[PDB]
Amino acid sequence: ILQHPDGTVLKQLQPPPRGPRELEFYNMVYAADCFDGVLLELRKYLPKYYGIWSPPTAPNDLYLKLEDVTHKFNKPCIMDVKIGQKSYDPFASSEKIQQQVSKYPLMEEIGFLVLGMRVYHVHSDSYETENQHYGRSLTKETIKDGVSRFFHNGYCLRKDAVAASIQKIEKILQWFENQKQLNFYASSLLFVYEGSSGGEVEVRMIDFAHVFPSNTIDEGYVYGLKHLISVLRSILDN
Ligand SMILES: O=C(Nc1ccc(-c2onc3ccc(-c4nnn[nH]4)cc23)cc1)C1CC1
Repeated sequence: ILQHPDGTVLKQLQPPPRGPRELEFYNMVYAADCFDGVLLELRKYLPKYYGIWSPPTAPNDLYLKLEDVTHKFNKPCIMDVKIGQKSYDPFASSEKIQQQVSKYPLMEEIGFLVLGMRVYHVHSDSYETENQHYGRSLTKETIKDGVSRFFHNGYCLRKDAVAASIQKIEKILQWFENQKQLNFYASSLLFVYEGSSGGEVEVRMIDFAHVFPSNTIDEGYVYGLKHLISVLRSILDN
C-alpha cells in the first residue's frame, strides 16, 4: 500500500489470480451502468474506487487507485481485521487449505483474525505497532484483551470508538444479511479512529482477491461480524 498526498492509496495488484480477481471485483461493483441495488449499497462500505492505474512509462505495473480511508484523520489509529471462518476460497487445493488453516487454526472458532494495529499514545506522542504475529497469537481466552489494546491510548479506554465501531459494523452486517450473491474469503475490515473531534470512526471493507459469486448468505463472514460485535460489546463493560 502506497499512500499518495492526494488522499488516495495505490495498491499493487497481487500476482495472478489474486490481483486480477480484485480488479474485476472493483470493476463489477463500480460499473458505470450498474443499477444493482446490492452493489450500489456496497459501495458505501468499500474505499472509493478511482479505477486501474499504472505509471505513465510502465503499463505492465498494475495498481488499484483507492480512497485512503485514513486521510481525514490527524493521528489515525488503524486496525486491520481479517473476517470469516475460512481464509481459503472454494477452489483451493488441499495443500492451500492446510497452508491457510495452519496460518491461524482458530479462524473457524473465532471467525476473525487481527492482522495488525497501529495505536497512537498521547502521553508518549508515539505509535505502538502490532504485526501479524500478534493476532495469530490470540486465543479465545485472550481475544477480548487482544482487541481492547487497539482502543487504549495509554490513559483511557476509548469506549466512544468501540461503540462507534459496533454501530458501523452493524450496518455492514445488515448489508450481508440482505445479499446472497457474493461470498468473501480472506477479506478485511479496516478500523480507523482519531488518536488525537470525538467519536469519529471509519470501518471499511478491504482486500477482495478472494470474493466469489454465491447463491447463499456468507455465513462465515456473518459469524465473524457477529463475534467481533460481541467482543466489542463486552469491552464496553470494562
Ligand atoms: O501503517 C499504516 N497503514 C495503513 C494506512 C492506510 C491504509 C489504507 O487506507 N485506505 C485503504 C484502502 C484500501 C487498503 C487495502 N486494500 N487491500 N489491502 N489494503 C488499505 C488502505 C492501510 C494501512 C499507516 C502508516 C500509513
